[PDB]
Amino acid sequence: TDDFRVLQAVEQGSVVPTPLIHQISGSQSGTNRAISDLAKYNGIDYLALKTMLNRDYSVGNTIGVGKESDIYRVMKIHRMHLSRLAANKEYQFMSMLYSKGFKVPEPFDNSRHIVVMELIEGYPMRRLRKHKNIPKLYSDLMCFIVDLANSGLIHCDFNEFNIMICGFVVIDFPQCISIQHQDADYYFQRDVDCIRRFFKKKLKYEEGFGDGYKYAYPDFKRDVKRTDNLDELVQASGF
RNA sequence: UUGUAUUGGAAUGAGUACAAUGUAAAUACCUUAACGAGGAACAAUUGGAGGGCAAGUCUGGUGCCAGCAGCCG
RNA sequence: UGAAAUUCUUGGAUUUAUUGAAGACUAACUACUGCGAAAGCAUUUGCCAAGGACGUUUUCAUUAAUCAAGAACGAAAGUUAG
RNA sequence: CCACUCGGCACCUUACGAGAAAUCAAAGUCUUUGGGUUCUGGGGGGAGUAUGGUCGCAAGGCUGAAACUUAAAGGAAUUGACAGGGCACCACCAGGAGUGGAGCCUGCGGCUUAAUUUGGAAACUCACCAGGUCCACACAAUAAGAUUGACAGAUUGAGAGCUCUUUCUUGAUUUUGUGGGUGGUGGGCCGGUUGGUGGAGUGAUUUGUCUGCUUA
RNA sequence: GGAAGGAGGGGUCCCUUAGACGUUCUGGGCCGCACGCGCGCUACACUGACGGAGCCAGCGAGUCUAACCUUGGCCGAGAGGUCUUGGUAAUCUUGUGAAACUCCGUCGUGCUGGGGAUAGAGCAUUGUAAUUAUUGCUCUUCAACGAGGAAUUCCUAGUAAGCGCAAGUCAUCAGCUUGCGUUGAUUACGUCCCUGCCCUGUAC
RNA sequence: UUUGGACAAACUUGGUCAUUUAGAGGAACUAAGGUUUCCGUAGGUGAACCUGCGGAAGGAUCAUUAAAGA
Repeated sequence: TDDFRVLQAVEQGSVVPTPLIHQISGSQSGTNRAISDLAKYNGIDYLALKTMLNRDYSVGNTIGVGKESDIYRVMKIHRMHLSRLAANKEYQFMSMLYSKGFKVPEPFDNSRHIVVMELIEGYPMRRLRKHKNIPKLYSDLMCFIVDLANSGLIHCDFNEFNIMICGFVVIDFPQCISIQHQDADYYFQRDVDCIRRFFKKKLKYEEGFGDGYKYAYPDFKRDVKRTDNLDELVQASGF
């Protein structure tokens, strides 16, 4: 792949004149083997896959498609330059959280705006109706929010569209913000209120929280103690 | 009176040769009896046809390779 | 200083006043002005010797031009001794 | 202060002239080529390097190559690619109705399958799948009977006087082998923009097409 | 001031030929579905559902070539059937007596009398043929859904949105496309913040 | 055969310079980011990029200034 890898590595030397293909790249055979493979937005995609193909053993199958990224043991690919930046932020952000006790999918690798992660077994929370032990489950979703607030971060949309099924795992973190943000409490109470609505409406439910614990549910000025300042490792928002 | 293709008589030395001439003796030249043209097989080559620099938008092959190219290519 | 730190200071820093010492430099006036072979030369007064231009009804009478060899001077930095 | 004159540092005007041009009182009086005299260059690198000499306390100065390598390196002057200001509900602002969440209809991708054709489908449409019938020219043999048409009935998963039981009708319109294929065969016609004459320049360029004030 | 200080018209010489880039019949598929993306229809109820009564449009299209659009009488719970009739159409169907809507009652906030998917039994209509089921009617069955995250579409006046009708295709078959009318708001009358387009130093 | 003399080929042993060749043995040795731009001199960094003193443009000039009859 060295005839292709160098063909990409020379691309940083900057349009592109025809002579760049003759003297910018490195000869007999080399000036022909590029065509022998080359004969069989897009190129920075269709060929740029080659890095993983070498460094990474099944091509798998299609699974999902989205407005800004596409999804195919699971691989994630972003959508000419900035796409490589976004992928790097995501990879290190996830990696960081997983090194703590947080229940998020394990990252395995990242290259050239491509990321690879563990594939979750479960099913989406939004269609759960019959879990055998809802009282403990309520408690443990509440405690999860407290942990993040301790470490310094607030999820923006911690709700049933991004939890999968303590057996739950959290599958994405769009537009997270730091605990220092001026609106931190306003978003915090939304997450608590959103999770209360679900357990009341569908499950009828209404040290820990809820029944059997001496405090009903968390509150922003309680149990938040600036433990770890992970919001400085990734400058999420609000310095 | 000028071109393009079926047909007919004429002319001649390359070569061979009696002789004489030539020469110290010879060979050859000059002269000459006999012989010696119809794919007149008694068959002209050496370099070129992008430009410099006279002369091909012809037809088949090949794969930046084999090669061409004083220089630009 | 863009921001700041090292530093100096209640035995008084920075700032104010009256005096003194040392070494260097010569503002404004100063310009489409001057002098010198070039490098270069700017406070006052004195001494020493030189120079161009101008004026000339003075003197000599070709004594001249350019120049290998050879010779004097030559910013700043640099070398040796006080 | 006014007029004149010699010498000097400069300036403005002028071009018989000069030059590749920028420009030039000399960079003029040069193919119409000769006033006197000193020094230096001969495409770009290697290289102000190596070596010898000479000067200096030293740092260094002066003099000064070749092997080899390369098609350009260089001068002057023209034209001109890839911040502002304007516009729009396929942009926003103020808002309305929403879509995205549920059930179902429908289009595309993927999966599956013998096929799920290709990119207002029950037959036909139809292009897809399984299984059945039926159908040139040029040489050698053949015929007055080469061949053509037709009642009633019949054969398969899918059938008919182009097959078959029975047997009439008709006449050279043609039949069986063997030799290259030629073609109702594949790969002729449509759907904001410039010059003339004049001016400048050796040219490529330039003016016209503008300093200022208006409009989509 | 004033009806109005407008809206629209790049494409079409070579090779190969016996049943050869064929003819035709029966049956199947195009409708299969763990899933991904997108345009839609119906709802989550009281500004409502159900029952009775009131009662109003505009743009189309229709047979002799034969059988199109159908009034009126009779039968049937209904879908539907049957005997006649007008129109080659500003003339007849047709005042297309459309729906939302208005008035008087029942229901009482309970996945309820909201919502009607999935499914069983039976009766009809088109067609040569309805099985994997065109469509219609009757009784029974009674699912999700308690106003919807990140994202994202259209829109400045008889306009958005609500409601229905006609035509197209068409033996039958619409939740589709185009047009028409009925009821009829809120919020700007601006800007370059976001998205996007356009115009006016240097040999690069 | 022999004395002396002039002419004078050439020989031997040391020194020195140059060259040919066998030939060690080794070193080899080679191949396969700046942002004004510069000159001389001295110092510094692995490294263009840094610092002291003197010099050049081969670097893009807006605006304003005196006026005469006893």
